[PDB]
Amino acid sequence: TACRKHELYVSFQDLGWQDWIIAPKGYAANYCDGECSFPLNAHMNATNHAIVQTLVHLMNPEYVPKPCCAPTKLNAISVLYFDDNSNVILKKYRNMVVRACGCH
Amino acid sequence: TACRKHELYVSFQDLGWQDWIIAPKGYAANYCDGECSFPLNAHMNATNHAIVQTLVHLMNPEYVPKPCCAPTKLNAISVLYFDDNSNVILKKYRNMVVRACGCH
Ligand SMILES: *[C@@H]1O[C@H](CO)[C@@H](O[C@@H]2O[C@H](CO)[C@@H](O)[C@H](O)[C@H]2NC(C)=O)[C@H](O)[C@H]1NC(C)=O
Ligand SMILES: *[C@@H]1O[C@H](CO)[C@@H](O)[C@H](O)[C@H]1NC(C)=O
Repeated sequence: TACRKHELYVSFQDLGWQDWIIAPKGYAANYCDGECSFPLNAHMNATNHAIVQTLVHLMNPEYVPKPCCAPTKLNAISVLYFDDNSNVILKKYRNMVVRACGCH
Repeated sequence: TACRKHELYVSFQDLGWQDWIIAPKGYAANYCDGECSFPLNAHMNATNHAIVQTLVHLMNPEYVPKPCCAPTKLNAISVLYFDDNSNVILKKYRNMVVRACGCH
């Protein structure tokens, strides 16, 4: 139940890109989920702010929430698509895949 | 209800660090709160992944969650403190003050 990367597959049909695209038909976009709480490492899975916010939340849970599980590393995906002039284009889409999660 | 920066003043005395922390006696540590949903405001600086995730969540709310409202721009603060051996240390702690929030 800790802050971690979960598997998620996105087909290009879900984006309505299916008719445009040749390869791939989808990709593993993945997602960050989990409770953000101690232990926390400021050189691994948390920021200094996230450590301080966890402390404030423990003292006053009413008004300040816990930090949240978000990406630390994102990868690009390369897509091969057709255009109207029947050109074959290779486009790199940055910040598209989740590699590692952390508390922010 | 939308993702934004909320003001929060962190005083070291309520944290219980007043003895060993010389300067400052507190600081404006702010926090991120709110829903990451469409419309995604340009200030959010949402990644391509966050956009896809808010879209995937809208189709299957059951399994895939909304992306995180987290800090996009942090500031460092200098802390003057007493070491465990009574030495006076002047450390710059990075990622300490939230300047701006966003979705990822
Ligand atoms: C942040 O990273 C640390 C270690 O780098 C993770 O530490 C583990 O915490 C879990 C939960 O208590 C335990 O199973 C292990 O005993 C811990 N290892 C160490 C070396 O302390 C920690 O879970 C991570 N935090 C989050 C929110 O993901
Ligand atoms: C800035 O704003 C938009 C829309 O929310 C986003 O898609 C883009 O990636 C952001 N740019 C940077 C440089 O963070």
